[PDB]
This record gives sequence, C-alpha cells and structure tokens, in this order.
Amino acid sequence: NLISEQNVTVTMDLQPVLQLGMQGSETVSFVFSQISEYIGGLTQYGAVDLSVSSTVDWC
Amino acid sequence: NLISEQNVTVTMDLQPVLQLGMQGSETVSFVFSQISEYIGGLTQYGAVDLSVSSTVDWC
Repeated sequence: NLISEQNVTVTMDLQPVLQLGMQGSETVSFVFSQISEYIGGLTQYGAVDLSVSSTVDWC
Repeated sequence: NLISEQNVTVTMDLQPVLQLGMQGSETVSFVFSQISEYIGGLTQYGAVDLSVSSTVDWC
C-alpha cells in the first residue's frame, strides 16, 4: 500500500472561561439624611443582577 | 575434439546501495509565540516520513 500523506496538527486550547457579568451601578450610595432613614435603615432591592457563565463547575 | 573458442569476462559489481528517502520539509520550525505554546509545549505530528531501501541488513 504505497501512500503519500500530509499531516496537520490540531491544538485545542480549552481555556477555563469564567464570566460573571453584572447589570447594576458599580457605586452604590447610602445617604442617611432623615431620622426615619436612621431608625428604619436603608434597603435597596435588586441593586446588582449577576449573570453567570462558566466552563467548569463553580461556586 | 578440436575447438575454437571466444571468452567473455563478466564483472559483477555488487555495490551496497542504501537509500533513505524522506517526504518532509528539511527545516522544521518551532515558533513559541503564545503562552499556551510555552506551557503545553509544541508538537508536530508526522513531520518526517522515512522510506527505506537497502541491499544489506540495516539498523
């Protein structure tokens, strides 16, 4: 079986892509100006929304 | 038995023919331009193909 061949090398670089994105402001400001603000505290709902993408099992 | 003869001399020249043919580029180049190239290393598959012909037992 006389042959003539050409060889290629396939190099797959499986990088560990971990991508955590956020859809909120980087700076979260708490301004305490009222007495009710002090006594009851300040609450901001949904300040950050994290979307997660990952190659590997993550925590 | 009276005769008349003509003599021809046959000279056998058994030369030791060794023939190693190659079907690859003479220059094999390794270019380490990326980090993964450094870390995982560079591999080139089937860079050289050696075809062998020989009169005598060879190594």
